Amino acid sequence: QISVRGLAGVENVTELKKNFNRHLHFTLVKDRNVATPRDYYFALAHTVRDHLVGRWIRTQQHYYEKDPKRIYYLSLEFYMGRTLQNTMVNLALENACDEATYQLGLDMEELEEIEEDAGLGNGGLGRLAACFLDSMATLGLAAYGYGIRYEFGIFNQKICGGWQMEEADDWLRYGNPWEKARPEFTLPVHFYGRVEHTSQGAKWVDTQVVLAMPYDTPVPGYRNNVVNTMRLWSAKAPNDGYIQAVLDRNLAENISRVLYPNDNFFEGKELRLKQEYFVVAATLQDIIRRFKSSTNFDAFPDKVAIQLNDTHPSLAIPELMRVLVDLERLDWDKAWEVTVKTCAYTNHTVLPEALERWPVHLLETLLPRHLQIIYEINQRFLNRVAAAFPGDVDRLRRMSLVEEGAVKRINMAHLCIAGSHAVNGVARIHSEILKKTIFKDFYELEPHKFQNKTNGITPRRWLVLCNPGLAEIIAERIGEEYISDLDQLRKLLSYVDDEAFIRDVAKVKQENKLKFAAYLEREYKVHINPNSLFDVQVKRIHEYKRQLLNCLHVITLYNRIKKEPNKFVVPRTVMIGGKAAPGYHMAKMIIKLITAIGDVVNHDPVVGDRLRVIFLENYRVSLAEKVIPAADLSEQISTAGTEASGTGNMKFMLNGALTIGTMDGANVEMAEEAGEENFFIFGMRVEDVDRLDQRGYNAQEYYDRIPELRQIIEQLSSGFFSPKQPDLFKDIVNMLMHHDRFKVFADYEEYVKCQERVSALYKNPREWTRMVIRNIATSGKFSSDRTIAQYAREIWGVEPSRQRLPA
Amino acid sequence: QISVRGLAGVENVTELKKNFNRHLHFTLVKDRNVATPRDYYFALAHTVRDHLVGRWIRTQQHYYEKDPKRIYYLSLEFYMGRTLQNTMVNLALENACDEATYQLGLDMEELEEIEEDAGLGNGGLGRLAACFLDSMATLGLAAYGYGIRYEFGIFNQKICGGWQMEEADDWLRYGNPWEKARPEFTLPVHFYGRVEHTSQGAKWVDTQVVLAMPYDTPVPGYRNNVVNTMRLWSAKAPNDGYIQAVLDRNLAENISRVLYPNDNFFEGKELRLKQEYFVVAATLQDIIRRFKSSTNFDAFPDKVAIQLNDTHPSLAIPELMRVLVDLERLDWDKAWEVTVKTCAYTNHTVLPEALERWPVHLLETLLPRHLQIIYEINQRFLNRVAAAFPGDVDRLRRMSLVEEGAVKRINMAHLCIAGSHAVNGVARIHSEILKKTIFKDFYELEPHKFQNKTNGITPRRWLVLCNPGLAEIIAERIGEEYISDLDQLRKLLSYVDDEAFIRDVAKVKQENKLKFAAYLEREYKVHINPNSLFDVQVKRIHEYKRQLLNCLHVITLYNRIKKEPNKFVVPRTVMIGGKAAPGYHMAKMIIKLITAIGDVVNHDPVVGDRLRVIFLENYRVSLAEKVIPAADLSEQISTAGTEASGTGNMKFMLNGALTIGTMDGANVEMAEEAGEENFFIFGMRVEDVDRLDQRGYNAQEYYDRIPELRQIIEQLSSGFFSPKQPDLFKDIVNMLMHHDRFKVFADYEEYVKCQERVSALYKNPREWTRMVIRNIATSGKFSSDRTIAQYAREIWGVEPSRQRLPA
Ligand SMILES: CC(C)c1ccc(/C=C/C(=O)N[C@@H]2O[C@H](CO)[C@@H](O)[C@H](O)[C@H]2O)cc1
Ligand SMILES: CC(C)c1ccc(/C=C/C(=O)N[C@@H]2O[C@H](CO)[C@@H](O)[C@H](O)[C@H]2O)cc1
Repeated sequence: QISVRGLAGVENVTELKKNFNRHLHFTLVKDRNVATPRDYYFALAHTVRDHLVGRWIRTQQHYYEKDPKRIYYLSLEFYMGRTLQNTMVNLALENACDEATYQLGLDMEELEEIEEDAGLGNGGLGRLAACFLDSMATLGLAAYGYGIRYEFGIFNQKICGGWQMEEADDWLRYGNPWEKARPEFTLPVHFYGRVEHTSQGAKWVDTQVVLAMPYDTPVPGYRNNVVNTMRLWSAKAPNDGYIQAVLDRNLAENISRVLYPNDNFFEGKELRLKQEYFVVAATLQDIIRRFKSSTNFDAFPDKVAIQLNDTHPSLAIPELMRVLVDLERLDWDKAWEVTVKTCAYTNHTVLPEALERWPVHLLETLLPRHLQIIYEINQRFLNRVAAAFPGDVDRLRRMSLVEEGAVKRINMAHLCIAGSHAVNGVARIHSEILKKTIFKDFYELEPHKFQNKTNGITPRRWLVLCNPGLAEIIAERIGEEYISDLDQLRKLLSYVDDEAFIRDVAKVKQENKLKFAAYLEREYKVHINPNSLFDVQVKRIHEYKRQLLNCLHVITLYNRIKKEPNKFVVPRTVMIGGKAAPGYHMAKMIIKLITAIGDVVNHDPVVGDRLRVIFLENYRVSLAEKVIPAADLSEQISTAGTEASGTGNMKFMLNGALTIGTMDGANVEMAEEAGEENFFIFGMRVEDVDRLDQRGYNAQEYYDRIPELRQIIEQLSSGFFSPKQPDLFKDIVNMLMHHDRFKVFADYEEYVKCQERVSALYKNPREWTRMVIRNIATSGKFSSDRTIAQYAREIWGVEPSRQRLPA
Repeated sequence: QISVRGLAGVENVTELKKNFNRHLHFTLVKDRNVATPRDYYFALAHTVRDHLVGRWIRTQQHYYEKDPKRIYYLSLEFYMGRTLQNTMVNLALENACDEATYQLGLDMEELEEIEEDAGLGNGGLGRLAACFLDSMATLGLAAYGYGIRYEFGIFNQKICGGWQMEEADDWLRYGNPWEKARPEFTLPVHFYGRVEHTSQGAKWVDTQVVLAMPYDTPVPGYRNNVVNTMRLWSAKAPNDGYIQAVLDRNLAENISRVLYPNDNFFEGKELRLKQEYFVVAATLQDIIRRFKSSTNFDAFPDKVAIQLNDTHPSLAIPELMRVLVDLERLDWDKAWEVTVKTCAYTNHTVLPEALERWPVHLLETLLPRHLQIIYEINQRFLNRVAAAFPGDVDRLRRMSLVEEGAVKRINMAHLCIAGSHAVNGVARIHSEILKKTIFKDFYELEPHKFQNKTNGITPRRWLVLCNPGLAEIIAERIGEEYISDLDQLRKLLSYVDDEAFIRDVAKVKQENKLKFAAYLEREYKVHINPNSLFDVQVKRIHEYKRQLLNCLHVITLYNRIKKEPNKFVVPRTVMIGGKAAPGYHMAKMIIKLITAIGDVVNHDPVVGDRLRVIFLENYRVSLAEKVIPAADLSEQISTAGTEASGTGNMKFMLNGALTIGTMDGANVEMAEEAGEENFFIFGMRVEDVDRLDQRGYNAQEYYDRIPELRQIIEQLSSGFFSPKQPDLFKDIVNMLMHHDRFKVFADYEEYVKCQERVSALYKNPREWTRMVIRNIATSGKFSSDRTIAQYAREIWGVEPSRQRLPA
């Protein structure tokens, strides 16, 4: 149908059809009369997967012959989503399969909806890992993603009475056709035990063994026949009264059972630490095994790069030391040199309560040898600090890996900076904040380590896959090359005054909204006006992201309509979606608030279809792929200085929404690229927030000067939104007035006024769409291909490559 | 090479080769340069499995069209062993695959050795279930095996210091290519809760739900293109603080985790009861679903037969009642009629401590509604007893389902007799003992229910598969038809005086022994004389099977050699193998005794290679397939009246060993079929054992009159076989002298004298082999095909059929 989806040749369609029917028969053990749509999905999945394996096998063969430097991306989170459509897109099979399935009397889009999300992540950090794998494959780097194969990913969110309920994400129930188990590459991981000292050095003994079993998942590059690997570890008990012994195997295997759903607040849970060492221990043995079969570890940094996705795999540093010192018998100073040259650390975390600070007593019991190595690293590091800043005893305690207090803690961020040759933030403003405030001491010691690598998203998933309409009309003007070189989108600037393009861009948006409005009714029984402005905020629920600020605006719009019912206002559908961490009470209250507002606003006949407030249930990658193309307004309204980068922001920009947001994270670079006039900026900058802290933030002040705000607080306090439970939202009002770290009231006025200007622009469709084109045309910088190319050149020391491997 | 293995056509060999290479590439994701032998096995396995599915699909289709009566075989144990060779044999693919693998430069026999045993059973009862499935498929019956998919089958036995160590049988580690998961046929099973009474009857409420997920395994008939199903259930938790909730899913899923390894002694363990209801509950919903889609349950017994393999699935009876009464609203008397007409019960158990007697308090908590139904069944049953035997109050308490005492118990055997239209023993003598003693009262009430169905073994696995040499030389004389009609073996009688046949039969035995003697050295580092008599006892270790009696003979032979070193004796290799239940102390001592005897006898230079005592480690189906063809002497020496039937006895007879044994179980029928002169019978009959009990068994009497026996006991007591621990075997001597339920000393003299006559016959090879031919020629009755044909005609009311389905 559309040209970016590839050719549908007679030969290929014929071949896909018999391979489909073969798998239905031999692999699924069904015939057409008993097969369900799930069976049809699996047959299609197995058919598409057959096209990968040849490429997968010769890609790994290729890396053995040529022996290039290998990139290892260590993360506890890989938020992959669905794999079927992505694989088809990257192999140029999308039309052929659509034609093939159509000729068997099936709708492919219906079969794609049956595939479970691989939700092995929480949000931004996990999804960045997925975009990176796609981009690394596309740029021909010999790159492996390493992580944990959780049996249960992020929980499925269900709303019940406006409250979030969590149920288990049993994503492997029906099987995963994409993974290949490799039980033959199983490796021991050690826990507990104690340290024995001998003449021939230290020895870790009396350990409990857990087995790490790898599962390989293919990662296809975009039309280059490169297929990289993602290797995920699964926990297995070794095989050495009787009944209970066998049942107790579960304790060892619990290590890979479930993803920790907490992305706001650090908790020193033993099981979480086991997960972190597990991934690190098995991965490093795998790395070394591959290096040895290419004794001279001088070359190790020329053949290996290890990227740490935050501090979650920080133990890679002392583990590498342990192996090099205890098992390989290198002297300390030489092992340390190899380690620093090998490792690099990316920070994603601003807020102090999110930083990993492990209690020493935990490391003592579980990883006694790693504690010793950490103490030794700290001592040699602080000696360098003393020598460079003699007398500065304050600097010593601040820079120490060991934090003293009631309970001693290891600061894993300090460990990472010390043992890595490079540390980077994920947006320019974030990288500056790291140098100016939280790692200032470390920056003064080793200024050369600190870099910036502004985040990006993959245009394959986040344009071609989720928005074929938009991808096609762009292709008609400028061709196909933009898909792996997103800077080419700039050529769309010369079409900003083209009447036909303006009409087509606006039509694609209108189609996407119509399709999404129908998804809402069929799957969730809610009706919305498709001619309203689609105002969307989707992301994990945290106070710093300020979903509450959105709520305040929503209530303001409602109150103005009730005050002057017969005045014209731009109709809006306001959609808010996202998961709250299970133990985060305030986040759970905010979700309840949003549904409570919906209960009042959506059933007021004076309002009509001029305002709707919908909470998007179970926000996840596959939902983002649907709602993002349908959005008009992207809400990126975090308190300045709190959102390290953001990545959702970039998804919306690439898909034809305008952004209302603060000068935070990548927003700054987004406005810079598009021009500030094509961006709805508002609120305090970083410097303003700092000025407010010195004086002291008094919320009452804003309550006293702003009557519209006073009315909203009084409605919340007195039960306007909770008639049966008048004091339901007392914690929210109380936090907003006395304990608001994120200064919601301080931005309220500028926010509400900026929102009026959005509505004004939306009243003139032509000028809205022209501003949209200017955003889409300048979104090129935010491709993960650019990001990875900078990591490659400036951190890993490998050159990218767009060239095809033989098919 | 040999003709019974089928044709190796050019077309077929070519086809198997490309399908092999296809699976290696697409399914395993390997190439020839990295593939291990395990990868090669899996490719072969997947190739052979492709030939099954077409037949599997049209077999199930066939049963839907024609709608024949369905046989459901419920067992907690299916001892299947390996599937690859069996499937090849039954599909006539054995030579073709051998030729195909040879042309790819692989040895098929080496690949067969990589397949894990499916050890989902303990011994006789579990293996009988497997033989029955094979025979049911071969006779064209619409038959389904239903059971539990244990993650861990019977433990792998390792000897360490002569002591048994158990380690977990992780048979699914590498995957099972034979099973097809059917997550779409998942069913709820209920536990706990309570009973509510209403106007519309009883209701079971507040239950915990566990999900039962079926896995289907194909069961191919012998060259008839019938492929039946074995459906095994797996436990799954439903999907409805957070971390722990997810980890606690393991508790529900523990139901299908491990096979209870205890086959001697009943233990009222809750988890075991859950296993029993789990299999019964999910299976009966599946049966009913299939019946309803063929409201009139009058026809239920004309379309369904449920066979209970011992009392382990006894709860099928009250569960069927529950469904019929509570959910379908049939009146009690009509539901009861359908239940009795549907169910049938096979007893495998003589010893009282092996009978299931569940504590009432357990049933109360776990299955409250089933307790009520059982009480009601008991009351209506005892009313019939009272009415037929008025005044006999003793009969009432004896026949009751409820046993009174300190703790009340339900007697599941009494439940089964009451709710089944047929009860059978597994050998004629066993079936008579059930009528004369343990179920005498029940026999007097309902004489028509009690039948005999003498056991059998499948000649496919137990001759053609494990003994191709012997199968071939038989085929040369009489043709191929004997393989599915074993009575034809009688035609070998006219070759008892044939010189060439005698030479060939004796040569096959000698080849089998040479092959097995080499297996011992390569895999276990033990050398043996292949010209010795191969004296073999393999079976689970129990006092009633009297491995100790064997030990006493072994020590006697040793002592006679030490006494007159230069006299000639027939050389023997004595092999004893089998597992002991983990908590069975005496069984563990006996294994230690056997290795202790080996430590003395195998390292005495005066003995030479005239006597060897080897303990066969990890006895299991695939080991039985190797050792049985190599045996000369089969030891079946249970105290008369204790071994219900035995089935190993039949395996040895079919494979050219002579039997030394008591008149117990199927031995009686084996001697009858071959003639008593062609059988080494010895010891007390059932009547003699009973005479001894009345007088009282005094072991000291035998110790006083038999000097050779006194010497053996004194050697045991004083530490002759345990120099470092002089009193190691005190429990054994003490049991033998004061607490021997099984009267080992009482048969010693006849046993030792009978063993001398065996040695005498073995000195004349020609006459040994002629006696062997007379055994093999009369082993036809002991085919499971005959057994199943009798179950079919006399219990299930279906006619067998040897006719082929279309290929
Ligand atoms: C509790 C602790 C172990 C923890 C676990 C997960 C997280 C997750 C952090 C995360 O997702 N950070 C986001 O990373 C994105 C990619 O760099 C950024 O766009 C986003 O601004 C940042 O919040 C944080 C702390
Ligand atoms: C502990 C209780 C639940 C229990 C569990 C398993 C068993 C196993 C019994 C068994 O294997 N019996 C054997 O059945 C064979 C086939 O009928 C007979 O040949 C054999 O003589 C009999 O012991 C017994 C009791």
